[PDB]
Amino acid sequence: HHHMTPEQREFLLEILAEIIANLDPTKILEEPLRRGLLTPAELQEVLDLKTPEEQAKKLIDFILKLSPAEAQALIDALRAHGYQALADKLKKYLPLE
Repeated sequence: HHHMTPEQREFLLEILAEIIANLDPTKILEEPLRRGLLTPAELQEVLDLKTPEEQAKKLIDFILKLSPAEAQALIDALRAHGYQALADKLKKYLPLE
């Protein structure tokens, strides 16, 4: 991934938490899940037993391993579920091409 500043990290974490507050991220992670980004059980562990902020801190590790097409799929999926602003914010702060 591209270098990230602390402000960028903070924003990316905030956006991931905001997505999680509104929408099960399983729904936007379709393509990366099909491509073995993490197992179903691993994603379940990330999402169970926590606030959206704590989930975001675990989820960011997988977000930063996305390929370019996987990152785009995630952004497209946010838009397809009705979240244009979050898709735009996520695309801005993702340190990926």
